[PDB]
Amino acid sequence: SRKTYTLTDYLKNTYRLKLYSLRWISDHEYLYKQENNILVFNAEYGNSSVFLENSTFDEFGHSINDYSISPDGQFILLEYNYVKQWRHSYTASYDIYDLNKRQLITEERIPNNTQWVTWSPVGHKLAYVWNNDIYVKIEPNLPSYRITWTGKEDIIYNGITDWVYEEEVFSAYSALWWSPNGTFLAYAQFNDTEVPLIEYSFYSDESLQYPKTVRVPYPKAGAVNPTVKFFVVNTDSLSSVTNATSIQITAPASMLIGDHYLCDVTWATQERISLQWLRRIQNYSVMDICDYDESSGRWNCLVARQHIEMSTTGWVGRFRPSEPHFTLDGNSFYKIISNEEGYRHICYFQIDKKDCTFITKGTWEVIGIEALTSDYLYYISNEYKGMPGGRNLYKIQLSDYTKVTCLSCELNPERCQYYSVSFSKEAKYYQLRCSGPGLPLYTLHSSVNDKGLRVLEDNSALDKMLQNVQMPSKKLDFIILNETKFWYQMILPPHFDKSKKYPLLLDVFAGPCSQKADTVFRLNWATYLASTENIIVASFDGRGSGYQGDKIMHAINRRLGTFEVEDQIEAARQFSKMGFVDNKRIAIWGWSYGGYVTSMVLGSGSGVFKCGIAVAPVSRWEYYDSVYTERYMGLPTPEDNLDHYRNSTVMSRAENFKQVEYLLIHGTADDNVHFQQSAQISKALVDVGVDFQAMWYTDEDHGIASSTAHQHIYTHMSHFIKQCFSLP
Amino acid sequence: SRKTYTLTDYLKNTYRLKLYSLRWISDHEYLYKQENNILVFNAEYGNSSVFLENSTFDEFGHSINDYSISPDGQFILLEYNYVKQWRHSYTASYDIYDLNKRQLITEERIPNNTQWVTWSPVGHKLAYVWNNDIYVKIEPNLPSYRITWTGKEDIIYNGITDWVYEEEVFSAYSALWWSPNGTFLAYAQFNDTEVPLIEYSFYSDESLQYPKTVRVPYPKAGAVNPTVKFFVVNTDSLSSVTNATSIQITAPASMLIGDHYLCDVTWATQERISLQWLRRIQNYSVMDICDYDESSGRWNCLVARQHIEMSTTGWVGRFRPSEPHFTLDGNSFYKIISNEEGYRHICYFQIDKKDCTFITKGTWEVIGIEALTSDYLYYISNEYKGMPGGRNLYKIQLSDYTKVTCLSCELNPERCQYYSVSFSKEAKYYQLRCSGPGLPLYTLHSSVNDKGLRVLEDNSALDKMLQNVQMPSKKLDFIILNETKFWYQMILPPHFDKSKKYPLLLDVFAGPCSQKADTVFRLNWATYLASTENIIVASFDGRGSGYQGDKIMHAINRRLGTFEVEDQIEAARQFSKMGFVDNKRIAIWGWSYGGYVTSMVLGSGSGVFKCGIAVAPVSRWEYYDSVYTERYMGLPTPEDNLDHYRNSTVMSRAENFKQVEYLLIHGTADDNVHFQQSAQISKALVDVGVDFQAMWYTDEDHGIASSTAHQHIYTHMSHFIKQCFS
Ligand SMILES: *[C@@H]1O[C@H](CO)[C@@H](O[C@H]2O[C@H](CO)[C@@H](O[C@@H]3O[C@H](CO)[C@@H](O)[C@H](O)[C@@H]3O)[C@H](O)[C@H]2NC(C)=O)[C@H](O)[C@H]1NC(C)=O
Ligand SMILES: *[C@@H]1O[C@H](CO)[C@@H](O[C@H]2O[C@H](CO)[C@@H](O[C@H]3O[C@H](CO)[C@@H](O)[C@H](O)[C@@H]3O)[C@H](O)[C@H]2NC(C)=O)[C@H](O)[C@H]1NC(C)=O
Ligand SMILES: *[C@H]1O[C@H](CO)[C@@H](O[C@@H]2O[C@H](CO)[C@@H](O[C@@H]3O[C@H](CO)[C@@H](O)[C@H](O)[C@@H]3O)[C@H](O)[C@H]2NC(C)=O)[C@H](O)[C@H]1NC(C)=O
Ligand SMILES: *[C@@H]1O[C@H](CO[C@@H]2O[C@@H](C)[C@@H](O)[C@@H](O)[C@@H]2O)[C@@H](O[C@@H]2O[C@H](CO)[C@@H](O)[C@H](O)[C@H]2NC(C)=O)[C@H](O)[C@H]1NC(C)=O
Ligand SMILES: *[C@@H]1O[C@H](CO[C@@H]2O[C@@H](C)[C@@H](O)[C@@H](O)[C@@H]2O)[C@@H](O[C@@H]2O[C@H](CO)[C@@H](O)[C@H](O)[C@H]2NC(C)=O)[C@H](O)[C@H]1NC(C)=O
Ligand SMILES: *[C@H]1O[C@H](CO[C@@H]2O[C@@H](C)[C@@H](O)[C@@H](O)[C@@H]2O)[C@@H](O[C@@H]2O[C@H](CO)[C@@H](O)[C@H](O)[C@H]2NC(C)=O)[C@H](O)[C@H]1NC(C)=O
Ligand SMILES: *[C@@H]1O[C@H](CO)[C@@H](O[C@@H]2O[C@H](CO)[C@@H](O)[C@H](O)[C@H]2NC(C)=O)[C@H](O)[C@H]1NC(C)=O
Ligand SMILES: *[C@@H]1O[C@H](CO)[C@@H](O[C@@H]2O[C@H](CO)[C@@H](O)[C@H](O)[C@H]2NC(C)=O)[C@H](O)[C@H]1NC(C)=O
Ligand SMILES: *[C@H]1O[C@H](CO)[C@@H](O[C@@H]2O[C@H](CO)[C@@H](O)[C@H](O)[C@H]2NC(C)=O)[C@H](O)[C@H]1NC(C)=O
Ligand SMILES: *[C@H]1O[C@H](CO)[C@@H](O[C@@H]2O[C@H](CO)[C@@H](O)[C@H](O)[C@H]2NC(C)=O)[C@H](O)[C@H]1NC(C)=O
Ligand SMILES: *[C@H]1O[C@H](CO)[C@@H](O[C@H]2O[C@H](CO)[C@@H](O)[C@H](O)[C@H]2NC(C)=O)[C@H](O)[C@H]1NC(C)=O
Ligand SMILES: *[C@@H]1O[C@H](CO)[C@@H](O)[C@H](O)[C@H]1NC(C)=O
Ligand SMILES: *[C@@H]1O[C@H](CO)[C@@H](O)[C@H](O)[C@H]1NC(C)=O
Ligand SMILES: *[C@@H]1O[C@H](CO)[C@@H](O)[C@H](O)[C@H]1NC(C)=O
Repeated sequence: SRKTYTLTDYLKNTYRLKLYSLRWISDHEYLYKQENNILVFNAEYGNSSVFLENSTFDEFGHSINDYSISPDGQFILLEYNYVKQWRHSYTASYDIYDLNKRQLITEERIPNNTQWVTWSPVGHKLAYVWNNDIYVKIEPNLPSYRITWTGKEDIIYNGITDWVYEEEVFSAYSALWWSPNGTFLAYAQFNDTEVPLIEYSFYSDESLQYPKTVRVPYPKAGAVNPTVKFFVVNTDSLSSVTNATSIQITAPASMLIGDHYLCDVTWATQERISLQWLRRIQNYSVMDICDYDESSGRWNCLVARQHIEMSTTGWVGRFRPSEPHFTLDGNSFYKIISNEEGYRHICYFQIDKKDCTFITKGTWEVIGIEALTSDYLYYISNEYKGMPGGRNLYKIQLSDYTKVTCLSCELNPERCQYYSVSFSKEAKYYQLRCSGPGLPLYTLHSSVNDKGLRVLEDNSALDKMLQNVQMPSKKLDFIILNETKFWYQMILPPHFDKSKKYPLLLDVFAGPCSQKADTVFRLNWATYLASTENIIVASFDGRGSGYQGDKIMHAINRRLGTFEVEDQIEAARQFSKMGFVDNKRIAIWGWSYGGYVTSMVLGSGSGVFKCGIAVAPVSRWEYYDSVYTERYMGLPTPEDNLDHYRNSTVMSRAENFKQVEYLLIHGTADDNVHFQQSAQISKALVDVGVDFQAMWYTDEDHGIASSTAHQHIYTHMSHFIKQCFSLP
Repeated sequence: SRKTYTLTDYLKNTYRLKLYSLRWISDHEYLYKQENNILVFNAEYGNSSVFLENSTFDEFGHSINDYSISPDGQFILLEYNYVKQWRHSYTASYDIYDLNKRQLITEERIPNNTQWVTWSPVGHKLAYVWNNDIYVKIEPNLPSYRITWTGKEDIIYNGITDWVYEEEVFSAYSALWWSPNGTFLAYAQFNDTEVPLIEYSFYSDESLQYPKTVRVPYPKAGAVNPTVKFFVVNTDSLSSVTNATSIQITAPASMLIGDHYLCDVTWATQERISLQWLRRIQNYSVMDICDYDESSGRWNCLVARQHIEMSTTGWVGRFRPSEPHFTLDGNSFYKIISNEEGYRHICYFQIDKKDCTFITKGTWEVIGIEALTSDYLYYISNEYKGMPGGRNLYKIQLSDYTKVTCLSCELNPERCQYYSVSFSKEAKYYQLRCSGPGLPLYTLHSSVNDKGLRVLEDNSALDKMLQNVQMPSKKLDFIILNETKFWYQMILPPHFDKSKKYPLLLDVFAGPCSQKADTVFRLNWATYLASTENIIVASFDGRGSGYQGDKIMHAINRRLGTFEVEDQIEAARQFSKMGFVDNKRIAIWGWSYGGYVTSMVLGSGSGVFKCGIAVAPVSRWEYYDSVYTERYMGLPTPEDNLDHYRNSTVMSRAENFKQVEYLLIHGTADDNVHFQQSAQISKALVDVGVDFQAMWYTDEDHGIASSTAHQHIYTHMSHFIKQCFS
């Protein structure tokens, strides 16, 4: 008896992981939305109270997609008519509800199709973007103040990023930053005038007679990049001057010498802001620390306060320069950077001193700085057990770096080895989120002694259900190649028997700084394959992978499509040597970068793989965006790295595909890795007469995440894999 | 016992059908192009001479893909730098070789990127279109006369057709008609200003960093159509210091009242031109007959002299109203029209008489009028043996309609039941072109006594090769669908045994006035499927088929996606019970309209078909072009036919696809049946949770005819079919 974890179970989300989403409104309380009623909790005792009743907005005439209470808790921003755009961006309508009088504001309302809205960090001021222009509202019911007039569709962006800045630089749509108390409003401006447009059809609903053409300013490798400008305006002078001037903070000269980017902006104090810039050739980065000059009204950035951060073996940062964490007085800060041993650690900076002081160990890395107090600095790292795929919360004593404590390592070592954290406004409390290898466990803690106040969610319900199913196991481990260890993970079928030979599916990504082997617990396609189809699903983090030091991460610098690819092939060999793998049924599949690698492997001539599936794959780097691509590949010019750009394409290996069963899949509306990329792969396979399978997904983007589409692609892929392994 | 006809044989064109493409230059001679040269032949005796050896341009610096000899014989138009556009259209570079001096003309040459060129009908005058404007050269080496100045890319077309006129009306890129003696240059003008544009991406060569977007004025059902104007310019009058004057021929008022089309242009004499207009609602057309007036310089089209052709059961014409054949004095004419019973026959008209006189009749139809002499009217029909799928040349005595003679029926009955013809200028000689059921046979004859002069090409070489391969056979027969009989054909495997059970594949098209069951000999995919895979490939012509009368053809009027799909299923149903047909293994595939019908059948819930393949199918008529779609469906408005437009989509049948194995294929650069159509089919199947097989072909259009793609798609489809059949 006891059934297995079926494809339907996966697709219908029968076994759901319960979460405990919380939102800190103060240093002592947080909000917890219950799909109907949003109540506020007292961290100290856990007692609750309804903050906004379930029916408070019925008869609104619109479904509320999200709420956003202002800092002073006097107003709430109701978000509706949501319409996704790219990964983070989206458009929608907004209404402000006065809580002080249980009244909805019906005057000077925020425009329909607003692109972005943000409360000031204090009070209830509003700053929003509409038609690529920035507007500011001092009072919710009063007329807005326009800040920019240069806004222009697909050409000029004020307060919001263009496409590449959203996805690759800021991993965020917003391009404006309120100062801590809300006096100043800093924002960036992007000019995509000279940037080539990506164009693709969008079919929409059946009812559309003529397909629509989507055109998005998008710089492909080597193409013209958007240009950027930074401004700071004083919102306290809006109601006094009629057209408040936006002060521009330019340079650095070392940056203005050529193409560059604005990669980070964080306020240190009420009158101090830091700006990090990056050269197009991303091996050089510069941080400026500018102070408001009350006399000149301008913003000066002393060169003595300018910090250079470069890299000789690769690019700066994992995906971009590290973010700074200033001490309360804004005179010093903490930033993760790779030490002399190529390992990423926290080092302490003084704004006017160029040499920083490292405060963390060695053979492991700090993942991120989570909180800073007058006493300790809280951060997450993978030091525990020397497991690069594990994650824990530590705290180091600011006065004595030799004093480091792990607040999560021992809470429940068997069930929890991967943690994320969420502190209260002042770090008085913090929620710990354990995500594996056991079922997600959420707990609340007071920072005084790190005492565990209580368990917010332990997924006991789920646990009961899963004991009624032949669930698969997960093995996380390492192999040693060229005297260096490389981690991998396998999702073993129930009742694993090392004596039997199993068909293995190599789940891959292998992009720079990626990590596919961890302690995270997951209920996904692989879960079904192992549980029901008795298939071993493995992942391997080879050269180029991250969180293990630059020696490994920078291994593929300027050489994408090589080691990373070879290591996945070697991994299959290594897994075969373990004796429980069927040499005749080894498959491989990936998505995005995983698709690129899968494809490169499939067309490698290394007869290891029988079949493979590539989803939304990159086929040639000259087709992908500039920021991401050039970071690892440099420029596609003959004086730079053009040769390797051309030698690392998937099309150039078309002939080799005659010896493997291939399945190419791609959404036609993919704005990230354009359908074009697969379009050229199919065409190349056609030119050399190689048969293969294909599937396009109309109007789906890079995520192919529509409910029906999601279920269709996995259902389709299962058939392919089953057939390739002669199952069931 | 010998090899079979394999997929490679087909894809590689191992067994190639020989042809005899001649071009009549007079009433007595013709040109015969070859690989290394061009010869002139004497029809009377068969003797010939070398006109030029091509080696005349061994050092032209360009690869010529076509030659065009002035009717004069004095000049050769050399077409190179070919660049295909749509079905008939394309651009190209041109050079003119003066045969009198045997030298290339160096001055005033034709502009590169010329969209169209045509010699006048008699001398050596040239009319060409460049950048949407018309130009005329009176002498090959002389400066051109700018006829029009309004041309504008994608907006105004002078002398060439827009996408929809090229494809659905004139079946040609040309929109200019020289008068018989080359005095007048008639031409149409198209305004697409308000016509919506279909847009799609073209990826090009791997080296292209950014995909380019193709946009082309294309009216989908109910959209804003391009408007048209007609003009006539006297080429003997054009000055050089003055802009050429173009007289316009407008109306009819019964046409200007609403949307309409110019569907036919036919000169009657040196000074009389006829024009046929069709209302957007294609069940009413009017023919104007206009004569030039020297004193006023205008062209007058006397009312009363116009003829109305309308239909009450459907649309007018098979695809459009037929072309008129005017007598020598242009005072009368013959033209095919639908008689009272719905059959198409030849009707005799007097330019100023309202009713005409049918000179043919019966339950069969005249396919087309091929030649007219004071003595006879030569035409092709399917009267012989009552086989709608057969074609023979006949001649009817203009003095006594009782005397009709079949000129080809008996030449070789066993080998030939399908002919086409090519008469000399004045119909003194004619070339018969047999295309089935046996190997193609080309013969030359003389009209005086209908003597079989000589055999031009008998495909004897090919016949010797095929005798060494196990070729399949073809059975043409019919079934009775309550009262009426409907024809079908089956490509049968070698050594067919009615005792053995074979898998059947229903090859379908079934569009209005289509014919898939005929006596033509074909070397195609089905040949391989039957020859090598022993698969019976059938085809059926049900309600909607052509060449059998309006009762059959107009049955699907305003009702596409109904009777023709149901009948396709009825047929399959009866084939399955035949005994030598494995009812558990019946497939179905088609292209374009066939794709649509295949998809409609597969989503009908018949349970008759196991699997099916749809290539570049139409999914919903609102996505197809206006001229074709509207002709049968009317307008997609609630006052008209919107309801049926909505009830006849493929997506509406998604849920039914769960019971079958479907393969969807479509070229991404399809300008005809937009990739959009299959994108909407896949999306609807996904939304209903139906798994299917798919395959796109980047940068391939409606023909998916690039050499590699052609091979790939058939290779892909073959695997799919045998997989389904095993
Ligand atoms: C609030 O102040 C803004 C800062 O100057 C002002 O910016 C714009 O000012 C003018 C007006 O649109 C723009 O146009 C200029 O026109 C001259 C004359 O043709 C050109 O020589 C010049 O190159 C430019 O085109 C400016 O481009 C623009 N300046 C900036 C920095 O944005 C706002 O218009 C103003 N708002 C209001 C309502 O007055
Ligand atoms: C091709 O066909 C066009 C109409 O489809 C001709 O044009 C005419 O039609 C437009 C409206 O569609 C009229 O108005 C235009 O101008 C006004 C003001 O600039 C705009 O508000 C409006 O939207 C249109 O853009 C024009 O008045 C009318 N043209 C003329 C000259 O009156 C066009 O002329 C025709 N070309 C040829 C060579 O036939
Ligand atoms: C962002 O970048 C674009 C350039 O990519 C800026 O456009 C450029 O603006 C200048 C204004 O100094 C234009 O110059 C002007 O040209 C006209 C002739 O067209 C001339 O008469 C004027 O004297 C002046 O020289 C320039 O043409 C234009 N270039 C392009 C490519 O459009 C744009 O202004 C910038 N936008 C913002 C808000 O920063
Ligand atoms: C949560 O409940 C407290 C009540 O605290 C009580 O006293 C503690 C010692 C402990 O025994 C708790 O379990 C008891 O419930 C509320 O605190 C009140 O807050 C208001 C201001 O909002 C303050 O003026 C009162 O003095 C507080 N009451 C007490 C007894 O000190 C708190 O507001 C509750 N919050 C929610 C969200 O329900
Ligand atoms: C084709 O042949 C004729 C001549 O053929 C001969 O004469 C016939 C009348 C008949 O008796 C045949 O058996 C003979 O073989 C050519 O006629 C000549 O044409 C040229 C002009 O082209 C003219 O100068 C001559 O006077 C004609 N002579 C005759 C006999 O009429 C004809 O030109 C040949 N055509 C080709 C394409 O070679
Ligand atoms: C049609 O073009 C050809 C080729 O010209 C080249 O391609 C064109 C598309 C355009 O980009 C030109 O600038 C290119 O030079 C013309 O033929 C000549 O070709 C020779 C080289 O073979 C070149 O030196 C000449 O400049 C070209 N043009 C002339 C008139 O000399 C051709 O002439 C063009 N059509 C006509 C009739 O002018
Ligand atoms: C013939 O007509 C054309 C178009 O009307 C004339 O060419 C235009 O002349 C005007 C006035 O000089 C220019 O602004 C245009 O640029 C010209 N070209 C076009 C396409 O409009 C031409 O001059 C006329 N020729 C004569 C002698 O009447
Ligand atoms: C030509 O087609 C038109 C439009 O389809 C026919 O007119 C319509 O006929 C129907 C009767 O079935 C009426 O309900 C409509 O009101 C008529 N008007 C229109 C334009 O919709 C017309 O009868 C046809 N002509 C012929 C000769 O059959
Ligand atoms: C927070 O904003 C500024 C940050 O410096 C605070 O200081 C005032 O800043 C303005 C600049 O526009 C100066 O002109 C004033 O003189 C500053 N005030 C003082 C104390 O000198 C400001 O006080 C803060 N505002 C709020 C609302 O907290
Ligand atoms: C071809 O046709 C044109 C027009 O029909 C002929 O031109 C006419 O010739 C007569 C002389 O018999 C004149 O009276 C007319 O004025 C001409 N009409 C026009 C508009 O040109 C032309 O001569 C014919 N070509 C030949 C050589 O027969
Ligand atoms: C970061 O990498 C770039 C690679 O372009 C280096 O750029 C230049 O300097 C190299 C050696 O100093 C040369 O080998 C490169 O050719 C040159 N770049 C170009 C386009 O010619 C840069 O020095 C590196 N930065 C550091 C400090 O290592
Ligand atoms: C937003 O759009 C709706 C519907 O068109 C309209 O009723 C409403 O007034 C609009 N609100 C604003 C802020 O324009
Ligand atoms: C040794 O090199 C790398 C490690 O440096 C290892 O992954 C690889 O498999 C070995 N051989 C080669 C040439 O890749
Ligand atoms: C007659 O045949 C047609 C098509 O062959 C079919 O649709 C119909 O049901 C049959 N009987 C009647 C009464 O129409």
